[PDB]
Amino acid sequence: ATNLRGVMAALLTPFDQQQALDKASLRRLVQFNIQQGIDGLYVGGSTGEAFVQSLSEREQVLEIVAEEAKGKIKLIAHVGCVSTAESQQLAASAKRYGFDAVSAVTPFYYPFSFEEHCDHYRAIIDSADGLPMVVYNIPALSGVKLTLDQINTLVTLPGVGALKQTSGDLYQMEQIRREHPDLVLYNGYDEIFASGLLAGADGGIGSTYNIMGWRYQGIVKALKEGDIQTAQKLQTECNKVIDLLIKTGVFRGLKTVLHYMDVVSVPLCRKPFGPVDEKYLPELKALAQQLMQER
Amino acid sequence: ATNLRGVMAALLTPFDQQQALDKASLRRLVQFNIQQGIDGLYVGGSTGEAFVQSLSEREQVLEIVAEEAKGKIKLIAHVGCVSTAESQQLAASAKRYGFDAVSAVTPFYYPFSFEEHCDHYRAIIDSADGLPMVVYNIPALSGVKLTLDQINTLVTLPGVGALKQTSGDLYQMEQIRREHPDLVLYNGYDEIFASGLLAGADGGIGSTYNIMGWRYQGIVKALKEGDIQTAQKLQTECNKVIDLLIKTGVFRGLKTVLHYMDVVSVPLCRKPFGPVDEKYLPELKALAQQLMQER
Amino acid sequence: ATNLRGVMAALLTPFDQQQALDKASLRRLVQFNIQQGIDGLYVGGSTGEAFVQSLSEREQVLEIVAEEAKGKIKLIAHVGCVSTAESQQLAASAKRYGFDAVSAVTPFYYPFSFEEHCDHYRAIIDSADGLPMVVYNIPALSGVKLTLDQINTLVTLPGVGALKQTSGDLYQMEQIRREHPDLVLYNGYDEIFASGLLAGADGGIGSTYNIMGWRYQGIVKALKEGDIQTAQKLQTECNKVIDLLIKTGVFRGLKTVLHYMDVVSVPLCRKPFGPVDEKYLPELKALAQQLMQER
Amino acid sequence: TNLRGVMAALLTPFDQQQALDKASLRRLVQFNIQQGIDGLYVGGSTGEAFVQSLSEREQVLEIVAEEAKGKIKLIAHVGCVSTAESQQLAASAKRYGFDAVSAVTPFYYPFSFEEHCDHYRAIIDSADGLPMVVYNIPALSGVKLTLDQINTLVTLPGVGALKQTSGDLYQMEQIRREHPDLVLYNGYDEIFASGLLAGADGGIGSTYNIMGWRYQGIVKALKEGDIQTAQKLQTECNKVIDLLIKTGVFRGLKTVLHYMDVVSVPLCRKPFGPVDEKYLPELKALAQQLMQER
Repeated sequence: ATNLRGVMAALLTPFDQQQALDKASLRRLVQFNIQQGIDGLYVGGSTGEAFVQSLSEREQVLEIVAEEAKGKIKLIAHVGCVSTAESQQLAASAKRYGFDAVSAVTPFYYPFSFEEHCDHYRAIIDSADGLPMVVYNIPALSGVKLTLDQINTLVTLPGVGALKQTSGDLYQMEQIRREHPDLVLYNGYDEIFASGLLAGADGGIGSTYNIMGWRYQGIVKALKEGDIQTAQKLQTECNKVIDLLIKTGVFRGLKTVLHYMDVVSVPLCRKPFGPVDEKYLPELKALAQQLMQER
Repeated sequence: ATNLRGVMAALLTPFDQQQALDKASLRRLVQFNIQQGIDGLYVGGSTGEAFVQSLSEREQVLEIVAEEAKGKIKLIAHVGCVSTAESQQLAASAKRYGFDAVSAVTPFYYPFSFEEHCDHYRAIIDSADGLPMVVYNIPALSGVKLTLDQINTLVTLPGVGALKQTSGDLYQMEQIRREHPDLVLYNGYDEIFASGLLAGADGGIGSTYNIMGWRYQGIVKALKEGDIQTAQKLQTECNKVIDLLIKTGVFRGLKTVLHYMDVVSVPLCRKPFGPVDEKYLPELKALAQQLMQER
Repeated sequence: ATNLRGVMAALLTPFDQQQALDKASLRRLVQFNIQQGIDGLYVGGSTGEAFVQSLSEREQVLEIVAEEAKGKIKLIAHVGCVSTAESQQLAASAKRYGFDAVSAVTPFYYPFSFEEHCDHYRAIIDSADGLPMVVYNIPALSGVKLTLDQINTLVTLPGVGALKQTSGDLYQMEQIRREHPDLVLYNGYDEIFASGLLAGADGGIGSTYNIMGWRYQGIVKALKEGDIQTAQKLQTECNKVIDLLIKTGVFRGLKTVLHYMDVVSVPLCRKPFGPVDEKYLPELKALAQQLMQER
Repeated sequence: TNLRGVMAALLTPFDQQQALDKASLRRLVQFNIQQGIDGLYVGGSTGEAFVQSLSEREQVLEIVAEEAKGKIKLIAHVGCVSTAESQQLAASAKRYGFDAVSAVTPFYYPFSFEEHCDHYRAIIDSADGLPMVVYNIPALSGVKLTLDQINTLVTLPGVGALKQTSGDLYQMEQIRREHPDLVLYNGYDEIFASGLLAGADGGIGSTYNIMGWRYQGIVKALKEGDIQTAQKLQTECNKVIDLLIKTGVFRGLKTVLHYMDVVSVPLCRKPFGPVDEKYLPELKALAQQLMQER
């Protein structure tokens, strides 16, 4: 659990024209993130298109990322599946590969009781064989709505070392910080990062950090130095980008920017995601050029 | 020979004590359904625990069910995955095994545009090579809320032969029947089956048909003969059972009933589903005895 | 008719060009409903535009409708307001005017505990001085989402004699009938009337009954006689009308049809409701003619 | 001269028979002024307006103006579901000398967005020059507006501000980015510091009645770049809000105000019930702590 606090990018999974893993672009993207100063990578989560990959495909990505980055930056393996046994297989693999921590989204589609969710985390923690667990709360995508008391119980389970909080409820963010002063608490919605840190988060995990992670590190520094205006300006600039990416489709817009930066060979997401509408390419090319000039 | 209208059980997947497929119990369950007069089986859907199975495990179940039932009753293979490519693999297997139709839940977890959903169905229909597609609308589990205009577009795509409507909105059920007089329209919530037929459904697919399918066939017969009192009485009896299964957990309560009926050897669902609370066993054993006396 | 069961129109409130009550048109509408063979009127509910009327305006309508219909058909006074004291004033007026029952929507806007809801009903029942209470459950408009156990507690409060169930959940409709075999249970969504009766409602209250109440009485008779086909055909015709009224705006579309039927002098609703888009007048006039010819 | 600032959403004190307690209303207005509040928002949810008649709401507007006009800013929430009723209140607010009017999106019945716009235009007409504060509170009204709809509302002729009772701080930043000079009040007290950081330039809140100075302290701390002080103050506000949500907010606030010798009888109007007596020790202890701090 060596310090898990920080700004960590939710890594994308590059694919080739036939939708297979593009290993060389994966390695390039890991190195690009390290080069840009990110504190760590969250691998195999929503942003990595894990839910449109098989288990073996997810392991393959975890293995390659560890080869490229173990020892250089922190690595968190998102091993969550609806199935507990599948999540356990991935957690055992993350341990074999040398990750620093594992994480799992609350299992979705079928409704499960809170006790069932707790037992699922406990089983995954057991298979992780010592790697701390990062509980992942993302009600918008999972459809699982936890109460504060439920979140408190999950984060206090033996073996849990952090919470990735993908919720826009900043009253709840403050309540979680108040109940757990030492908890590693990652803000999950990039578009509210500055407000999330002010409410109590102490870092973040996000998809847009792959192209402008230094802006989020800039907001952490600005808030630490009491430079409110610089923090607001950086968040505003991040939000102009996020508005565009929500229009284009976020993962595919990010991959398109990284393709214009010569990091990702083919900017496609796996079906059923479609391609980026060509009407957005002028904006995406201009953003890539701007970000390359900036840093 | 090609009629998909009717009362079709959503098949459960029996597991052994190690959570692996119990083939002998799967075969016994297929035969049990055929013996109760079911019109067909919907295989590999929610009820079959498809979302906690691998693709190979799903194909294994499809293959075994076709060995046991092809030619005896209608067989619909639910081949839907979040991934379009995985769904295409299962659609081609369903055609090789001789299923009568395929079906796919709207892809979930990630938000997809309506056009993305339409292209996902078109791709699966291409891979089903002749087997009609049953569009599957289940907003409560998938999180995908389609408008009536969107449902109308989906059910008119070339190659779509039916709609499994797991919605309790019976105004929408009537509107779909009025716009598509010839559409095979399956009521998906067993607890409103009689009302759903009255609103316009011409059959149903449901999990509880595994243990009392003859009651739903009885409701169809009663409404056809104008016997409202018998239809209401049968629906009331089904709802007394559904109330219990919602308290126990539906799939595991059904597997438990089937275990007492000597069909399923071990009644467990896959983790994260937990076991049935022992406090409910008296009622489940009594229900198994009552249903056996009725059949 | 020594009970409250039946088909009761939710009465509209006609206004003149200045948006003040049009007494002559209100009397014509009450008589028009009686001529259709309606069993009663539900007055001062959503459909009478009560929530854009003052307490004295609501009282005025109650007084006039009792003058016109007391002793001819059943009269239920919806007296509900957010305030308990205001609801009590209208309940006392309804008793003085000779209504057969009072009714109150669950108080809305502010969240109230279930105990507070129960106390609100008890206080209104005290002021109603013997008139039975019709609990009114309409989650879509009120924002109040009651559980089945809470509905069961409300309908068994002392002095409660019926439930107006404006919910499209027909599983809950059947559960309420199963728990309360003798309860007067009105189906609230006109577009699912036939299915609501099949699920357990024993009558209905609806806005569209003002222009075609004989159709809903026809559905009750058809189901009683086991003529499923006629019930379905009548429900389909009602739903073709409801589809139109939802496009035009329901209260104003209904008022416009009644204007073409020579009942309502000026078909306006009160701001913020706007007027009917002129493009819909031909369809509304054609409908009035169709209904007048059908009678 | 502007409407930016920290404004308390005023409570309406009642006597034991649920009628307006005028003397307690006047004491509460002066108590807010003494706390350094910038203005009062009168006749909104917090004032129990939706369980008051039009005449009762006018009466409160009149008394508050008598007590505070010319001392602090006054915003009259005149919204009703009915447009004509809202117009009557707007005309009264102008007669009494309020600085602005405000109206919640009409609720209960679903209205089209054009109908909402026409409702605000009619109220603005009757307000006869007073600026309109659009009030977006989806959790209570049930009206869910898109960002484009909010942009259209805040740019209607005569609109001068938006009370944003939404915890979506991405939308808060988007509104600030689209309208740099808009008066934008944070509506959820428990996220005030984060709301100002996202773009709000003030706030309107029910809890300001008992600790308004803490919210002014957060505004000052952020302006001076003292993040830790802002966070510590928000944390203290949230420990209080956690309690008030357990006790019931309006009645808990009135009970604290009663222990502060401001409100004679702390009841809310039915259907609100009384404060569970198990919570009185905590409420009295809070009143004592606030008076000592203050």
